Amino acid sequence: CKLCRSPEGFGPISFYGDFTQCFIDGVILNLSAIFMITFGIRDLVNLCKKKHSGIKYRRNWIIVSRMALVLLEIAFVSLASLNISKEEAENFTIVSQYASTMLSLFVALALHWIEYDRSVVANTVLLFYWLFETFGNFAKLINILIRHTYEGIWYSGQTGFILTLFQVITCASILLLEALPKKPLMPTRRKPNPYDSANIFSRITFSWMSGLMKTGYEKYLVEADLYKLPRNFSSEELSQKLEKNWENELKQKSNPSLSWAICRTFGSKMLLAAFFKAIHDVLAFTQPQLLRILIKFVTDYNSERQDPQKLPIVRGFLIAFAMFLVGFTQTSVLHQYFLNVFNTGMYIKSALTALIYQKSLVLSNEASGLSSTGDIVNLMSVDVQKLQDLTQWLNLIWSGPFQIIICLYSLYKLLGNSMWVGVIILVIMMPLNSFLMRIQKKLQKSQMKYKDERTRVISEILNNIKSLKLYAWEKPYREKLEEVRNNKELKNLTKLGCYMAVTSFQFNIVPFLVSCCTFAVFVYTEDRALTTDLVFPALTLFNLLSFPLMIIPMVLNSFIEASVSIGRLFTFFTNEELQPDSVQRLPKVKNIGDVAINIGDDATFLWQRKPEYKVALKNINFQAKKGNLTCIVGKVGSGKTALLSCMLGDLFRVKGFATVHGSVAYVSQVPWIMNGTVKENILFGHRYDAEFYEKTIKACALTIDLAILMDGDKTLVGEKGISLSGGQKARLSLARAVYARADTYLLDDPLAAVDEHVARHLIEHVLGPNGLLHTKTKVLATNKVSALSIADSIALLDNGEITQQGTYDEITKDADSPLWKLLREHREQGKVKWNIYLEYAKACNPKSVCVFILFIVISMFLSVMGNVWLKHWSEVNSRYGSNPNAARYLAIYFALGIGSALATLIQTIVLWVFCTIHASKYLHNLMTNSVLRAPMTFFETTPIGRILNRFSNDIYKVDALLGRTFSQFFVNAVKVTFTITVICATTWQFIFIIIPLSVFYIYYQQYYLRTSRELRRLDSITRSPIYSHFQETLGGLATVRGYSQQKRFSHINQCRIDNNMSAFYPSINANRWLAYRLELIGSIIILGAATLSVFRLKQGTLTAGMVGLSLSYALQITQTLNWIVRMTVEVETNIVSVERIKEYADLKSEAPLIVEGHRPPGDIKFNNYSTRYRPELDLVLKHINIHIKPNEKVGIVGRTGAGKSSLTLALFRMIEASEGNIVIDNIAINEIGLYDLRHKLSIIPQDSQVFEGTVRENIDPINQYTDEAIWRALELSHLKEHVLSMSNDGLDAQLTEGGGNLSVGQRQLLCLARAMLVPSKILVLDEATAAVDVETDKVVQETIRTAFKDRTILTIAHRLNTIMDSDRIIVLDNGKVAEFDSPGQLLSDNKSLFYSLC
Repeated sequence: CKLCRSPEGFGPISFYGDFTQCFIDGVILNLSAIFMITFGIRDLVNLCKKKHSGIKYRRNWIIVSRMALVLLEIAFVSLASLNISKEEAENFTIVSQYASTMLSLFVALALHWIEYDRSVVANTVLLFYWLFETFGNFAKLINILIRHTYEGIWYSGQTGFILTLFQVITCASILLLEALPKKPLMPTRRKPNPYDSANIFSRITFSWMSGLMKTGYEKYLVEADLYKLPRNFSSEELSQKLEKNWENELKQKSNPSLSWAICRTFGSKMLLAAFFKAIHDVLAFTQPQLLRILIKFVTDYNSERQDPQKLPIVRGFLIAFAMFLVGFTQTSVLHQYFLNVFNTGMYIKSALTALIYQKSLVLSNEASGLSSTGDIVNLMSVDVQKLQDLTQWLNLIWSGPFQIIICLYSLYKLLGNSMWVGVIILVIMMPLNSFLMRIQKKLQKSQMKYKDERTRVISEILNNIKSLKLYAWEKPYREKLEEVRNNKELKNLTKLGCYMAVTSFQFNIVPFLVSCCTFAVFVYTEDRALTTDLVFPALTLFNLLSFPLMIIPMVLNSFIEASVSIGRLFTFFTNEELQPDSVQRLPKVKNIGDVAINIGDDATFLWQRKPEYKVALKNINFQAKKGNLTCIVGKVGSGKTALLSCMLGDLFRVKGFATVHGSVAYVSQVPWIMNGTVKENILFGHRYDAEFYEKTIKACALTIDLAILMDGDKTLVGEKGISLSGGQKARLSLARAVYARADTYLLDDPLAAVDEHVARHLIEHVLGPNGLLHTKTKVLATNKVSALSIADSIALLDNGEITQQGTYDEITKDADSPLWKLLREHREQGKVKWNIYLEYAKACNPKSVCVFILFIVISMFLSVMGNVWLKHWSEVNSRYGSNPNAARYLAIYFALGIGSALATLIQTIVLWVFCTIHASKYLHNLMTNSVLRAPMTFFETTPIGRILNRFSNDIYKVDALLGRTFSQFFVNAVKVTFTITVICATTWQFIFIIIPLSVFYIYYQQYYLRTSRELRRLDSITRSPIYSHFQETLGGLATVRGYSQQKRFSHINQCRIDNNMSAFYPSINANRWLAYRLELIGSIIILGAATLSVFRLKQGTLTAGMVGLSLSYALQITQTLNWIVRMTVEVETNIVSVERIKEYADLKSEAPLIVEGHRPPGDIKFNNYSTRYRPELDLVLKHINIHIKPNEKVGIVGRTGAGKSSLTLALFRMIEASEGNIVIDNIAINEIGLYDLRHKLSIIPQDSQVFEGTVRENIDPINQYTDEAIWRALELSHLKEHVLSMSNDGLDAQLTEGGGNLSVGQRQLLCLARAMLVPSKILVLDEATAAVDVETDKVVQETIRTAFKDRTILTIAHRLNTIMDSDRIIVLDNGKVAEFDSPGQLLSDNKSLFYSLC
């Protein structure tokens, strides 16, 4: 039996809404006290036990004030015990309460002192103890006050009431004085994370993000602003933990399993997250039950009040407050669950992204080559990502069914057996919905495929725009591009939009249709009346049920993907190691020459065992002296690289002992270059020491290349090393080696890939005995006699066997065949660019967008009227005892629901067809109309990479994602507008709540809009360097172990991961901070709506339907608010795409293609002509006045830096005249249409180009030249046999794009074919210093005559050999000019500058 004495037993909830006095005293204030006893003593001992004396804080007013309040509340509890004894204190609960509370207060008395001395964070246990004291004592105050105001009598007397009021005041004051104060300590690198100092309420409410959010709002963020990771997130510690557990799995268990390794390491946090998810589920499904209880209460009370122990109107207020407490606790526990799952996600990425790299540095060479570099890079750019994203969804494998089981139970409970119709409809939809997910994916991948197609077309067009513009091929390739786009890509996009509208229709109908069918079957099978307390809680429960059944299949999909990824990682970590004993290693030897620096005792070295045991380097005796050069010789691929690798350890020793002394340096067969500064590729982590740095760089004979380089050694080796070339690279690698001053040098053809002059330079400064490195051993593999002359010892190997070994004299005496032969924006946060939104609304038809919004409004209006009709129907069914006109009411409800569904279908169709696709088409046509139409200055100044990004990455987003982002934003904005409208209509004085909440909501969504955008950008920036670093390390994996620098490289990877987590942890915690603020705003809206509804009830003018409807709507604000804020962040992140498109679309352009001065279908004369290659540059041509007659085969010469190259651009107006002009046979170019000029003239480019597809379009794409003429041109250039052999199609033969499918001279002949094919009255020629084969070169030099016997020829050429045949010569001098007859006449006058070379 209950061991208490009170009319209101332990029953937690009294007849009135609030807790029974026995529950408050017996359970709440007793458990708080017992919690405080246990955990408070635990913390007391812990703080005393953890450290004998910690860095103390100033005992400022704070500590003394909270101390005083503890004493005050102790006084009040003592006074309560004194006061209540007489008033039947035999009721055990009161005495238990005061005993426990007195003991608890003493323990807190102590613990505040101890925490203030010993702990930085305001202790968790005191914050929660005082939260429960304030809560319990507030419950007691409310209980007393309710009993007073209802039953007329104070159950603890006037004194007990006021004393409890003081207890509540003291508890609240002490709780705030605990949580709020910052704590005085009375005592560059990024400041410590606030998550370490945040007390438990700050951890719950993520208010420790408020400082970062303020900074992100006030200014742009950079890695100087992001706080360091909190303690335990360092990739090194995470990787060590996971690696210890993984090693335990590998060695202590017979069947190791990486999945259990990860569980053993990071399972505790996921289990806690699962607990919080369970509590969240329970709360999410109690809240609809409180809605049902509130509606049932309202109808009971209203019926009684119209027309003993009548219900109290305080139960309505307590139920509204219960709704608020459930909302608040739900959001707190939910975001703790999210915090823990994402912390485990970042752990698993950091722990694995580092452990993969540490494994990579240990992989055997065989295995590393077996795996593709791209594969292994994916192994942590995708596979580890899957594991990270698996954690987010891991807990739904049980919270999925768990959130379904209790939802089905609740629906059965309240709505009866008919529920099964709704469950059946959702289940039936699940296959269909998943099938549409597959179809959406298929169409989206097709869209990405066509995006890649268009990206390739744009890539060629932009890359060789110079030529394309030069021939005037702008319009034909524009037509090609727009054909591809319009037909293949946008038709696919309309298909995607149609099925997107279908999926939106399903998404909107199914939650409606479930409820409609369930109410139908309920009405037509159940004898009960469909009361308004059954309709609305059922509707909320179906809305909740939507999500688990929506998500579970996607969870299983992510689960199978994660399982495959764990499989890949497991096969990786088990991948074969290099054996650490392949070569034993010893320190350096102090002496010189005498000692063997490295040894091989008849040892054998297999490349691998298990993939293939058969191949090995044979049993070799080998030696190398200290302070000498030992050289290795032999044919290519015979084992030189293997021998060197052996002392590098990449080969697998099986027999004989091998040893090497001291630190080593390695130069690979191909010199590895790591992206970064050239100075960095020299230093390679070794400290900068000038007097040796410049000596070394000189010795490596590339100071000339530093002089050529724009920024010298400070120049950045381009992404993936594209900036340098092999000649520089070999020298640079050897420079790294020498600068290391390694105790040994293993050199695999360090000097073979460069000219003999450079080789001799390196020999005489580095390798020769006089060289700066004489005291350091060299084991140099090569065959060049110059190098061999330095060798103190040599060995020749064939097929993995050293044929002979000895010094140079012995090699000489051997008389062997080879032996004899050998011997962006400022960081002030400027407001959003509304003008770009207007531009987009103009790209979408500005009336189509309004039709879109109109149909969104109709959809949501018809959903609201669906619920209002449901309210009317339920009020009728409650007025009557049974369902009076099921057919009528249900049919109208179905009509309204299908009205909403059709409104949404029209919404999405109008969006995708009229609005978004129209804008995409318009913007792309505008952008291509501008870019291709832009002058050559644009392309010279701007990176082709970025210009191509605008077309591939950027306009794709405006195509596909911006439209849906706007649609989600407006759907949810209208949804919330109508939800607020419904709640206000139910309680007009809700406006005074929504306005303050609206201000707070704008405040938070704005802070988040700026800071989450910045942190997402900054995470994106910091992400890639991890993968790029990994791929370069894979490429250079040999050298890294070479120098024995795996330590530094591993540490660089760790600090490449920690940077990412510094960028990420704030991002996801930003999501948490926003979501907490918005879910608490939602909880306050629930409280406002429910309490104002109860007030209207007390006024007696509330009907249960109104409260049911208003709250059934207010419950889903909690999610629609957060979803609006996510969509507004996303739309700001995308609309910058339209900004980037517009910035190109309006580019200033060259003169019009066409103008009245047409060429009706020839000789030329310059007239004081001048121009500059760049508008800010000085004139490259000045006062040019040359006259050329119609047939003269003119050539031109000039200084290397002269405008000789720039002339051709100047003639075709690619660079516009500064003053003067060029006149043609009868007309001046400055008023000729550019297309007319450009194509009536003819040209062969400075360098040729290749387009994808057939040669027909590379000779005549516009097809204005007849097939017979094309065939004749192929004859004249005799490419004909070549194209016919390439494919039977001959002149229409297919051609591969971008590859080395053709040697230069044949491309030049194809260009000449274009030239002779076009009927032209001028023909300009060009040629540039390049690796042209002399054969095809002379073929060109003779066929150029055959092209036009009579046409004027402006032969630009760097090859005077090409120029000498010219009949007239122009000499250009940095804008100055001289003109002459043929070169013989020119040189007959003076010893010309060029004649000096000739």
